[PDB]
Amino acid sequence: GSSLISAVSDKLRWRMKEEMDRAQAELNALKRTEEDLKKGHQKLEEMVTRLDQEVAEVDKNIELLKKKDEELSSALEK
Amino acid sequence: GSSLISAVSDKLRWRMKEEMDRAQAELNALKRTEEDLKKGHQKLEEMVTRLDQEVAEVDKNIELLKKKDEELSSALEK
Amino acid sequence: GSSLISAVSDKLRWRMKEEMDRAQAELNALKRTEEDLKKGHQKLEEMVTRLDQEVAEVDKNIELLKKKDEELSSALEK
Amino acid sequence: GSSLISAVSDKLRWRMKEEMDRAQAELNALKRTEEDLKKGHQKLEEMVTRLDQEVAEVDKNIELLKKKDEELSSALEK
Ligand SMILES: [Cl-]
Ligand SMILES: [Cl-]
Ligand SMILES: [Cl-]
Ligand SMILES: [Cl-]
Ligand SMILES: [Cl-]
Ligand SMILES: [Cl-]
Repeated sequence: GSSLISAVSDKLRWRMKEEMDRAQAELNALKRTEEDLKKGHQKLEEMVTRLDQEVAEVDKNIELLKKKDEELSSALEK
Repeated sequence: GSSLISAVSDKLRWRMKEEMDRAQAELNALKRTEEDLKKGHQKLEEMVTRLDQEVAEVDKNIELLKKKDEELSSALEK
Repeated sequence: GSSLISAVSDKLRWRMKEEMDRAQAELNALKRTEEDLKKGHQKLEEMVTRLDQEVAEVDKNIELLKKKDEELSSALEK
Repeated sequence: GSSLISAVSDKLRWRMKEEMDRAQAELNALKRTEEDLKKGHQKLEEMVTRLDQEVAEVDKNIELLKKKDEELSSALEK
């Protein structure tokens, strides 16, 4: 006649399902957060590569202008 | 002149300042993303603890009702 | 004449490349951290899906055994 | 009596505890991953601040050496 074990066991099964649903929603939101992290890191990496190349380009520009000045200096009285 | 080396060098310094501002804005957005990540993990950990306790509680309920039934059975004719 | 502006400007250009190199190494390490994060979330999502299905399976098992008991009860004297 | 409903229900309660233990281990590993992520972002933010200050410092050196040159040019024949 007593259904206390069954009632308590049924409630827990119901709560287990509720928790699995909430965990899925949390995990779906975490997938969008992981996409934001990737995008953010990608933009930063693009910025870093670009600037590293821009520093090298300026180094070469000045090296070319110096070489040009050495060519000019050879025409001076010495 | 000639101001070519100086112009190229000034341009790079300018570009670097502009890029440091954009990197800071990307890093500010990434700190909010870190916060969403921590929060998500915390919610999942809370869910885990809660369910672990809920299972243990039902196991205890079951052991208590079983013990109670053994005491009830001691009143039966044997 | 005096080369103080050029020395200071050369030093900064050198530091800019040093920093771009270190930022790249930090970003490469962050790519492996984003991979560990995806993997962790995937394992959790797999666990959540599996358990959600396991709860539904038990619910159906119980439902079938309850239906079987109704059929058994129909054979009792009434 | 038949104990099939109870065996199936007991098995689910058992599996849930086992899975909660594995989820906790995954979440503990994800806490270290979140720490590596924070650390990486802080190092990048420190790099950004440092370089921004280094560029500003060179800009000020340049302006000071230019002011100094204006003062010494005032001593030239005009
Ligand atoms: Cl009865
Ligand atoms: Cl259960
Ligand atoms: Cl420079
Ligand atoms: Cl007894
Ligand atoms: Cl009937
Ligand atoms: Cl003057």
